[PDB]
Amino acid sequence: SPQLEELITKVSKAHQETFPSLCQLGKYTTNSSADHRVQLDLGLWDKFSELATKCIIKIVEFAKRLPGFTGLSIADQITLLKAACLDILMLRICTRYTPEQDTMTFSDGLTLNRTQMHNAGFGPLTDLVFAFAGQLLPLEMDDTETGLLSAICLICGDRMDLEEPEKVDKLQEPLLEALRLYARRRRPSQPYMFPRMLMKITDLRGISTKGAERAITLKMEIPGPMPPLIREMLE
Ligand SMILES: CCCCCCCCCCCCO[C@H]1O[C@H](CO)[C@@H](O[C@H]2O[C@H](CO)[C@@H](O)[C@H](O)[C@H]2O)[C@H](O)[C@H]1O
Ligand SMILES: CC1(C)CCC(C)(C)c2cc(/C(=N/O)c3ccc4cc(C(=O)O)ccc4c3)ccc21
Repeated sequence: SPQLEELITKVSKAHQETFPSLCQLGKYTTNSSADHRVQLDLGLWDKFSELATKCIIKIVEFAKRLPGFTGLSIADQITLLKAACLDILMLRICTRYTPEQDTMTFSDGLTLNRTQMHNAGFGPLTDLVFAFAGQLLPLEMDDTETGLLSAICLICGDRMDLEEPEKVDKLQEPLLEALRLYARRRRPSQPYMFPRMLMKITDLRGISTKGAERAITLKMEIPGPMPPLIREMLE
């Protein structure tokens, strides 16, 4: 119980210090390809891919702040990050959804409308990602819950090629305990919030599967290779 409370605060702070909240960021816009969908706008892809690389690095930084993660083998650390990074990217961008304006906001404040998200690279995946974001809103998750859910997504023992899956399982246990404790304490009249949050992990895995399929077609549309940390994530 004191150790669990410290875990909650450590994970929450790790998330916040690697992921500014929508409220914190000074939004700015772009007028590129803003009113009609096109196969790909290469100026938007260049900016989007740069922001994706930066957030991958931030997710690695987050991961290394999770209690016990750096006690896993370096191979297992890398396997877990490769398996979960796109899931966590998807959760992160969808927490930055502003429904009144139909926009998502990146960590430098760049705020793209739905058509621009399409044109930056999401392409035919755009509306499914926005629908996931829309169905995240009624859970009204806070930053602590987003951070814990992210940690649960990452630290999971089912990933292929783990050396020490039991060790990974044991690290996940307190994160699950922490999320349930926190969520019920914050909103005791809404006891389905914890199971709803865990079911979002399945949704995220589905959308990340679709994102990996989109990466294959996108590669045929861009003038060079994808950035190297994106390629690490996709392998
Ligand atoms: C999921 C696919 C990835 C698989 C795992 C492999 C990725 C490994 C990433 C390690 C990143 C290297 O980290 C090293 O270089 C980064 C880039 O110059 C630095 O990153 C630093 O600057 C970045 C801006 O560029 C900031 O967002 C980081 O917060 C800051 O720490 C690190 O402080 C340094 O520790
Ligand atoms: C593999 C590749 C390149 C191509 C396929 C698609 C388009 C599905 C894709 C999507 C993402 C992505 N999906 O949400 C994402 C991107 C930037 C993000 C930036 C931030 C941020 O600044 O705080 C937060 C979340 C982000 C989340 C990343 C890579 C890719």
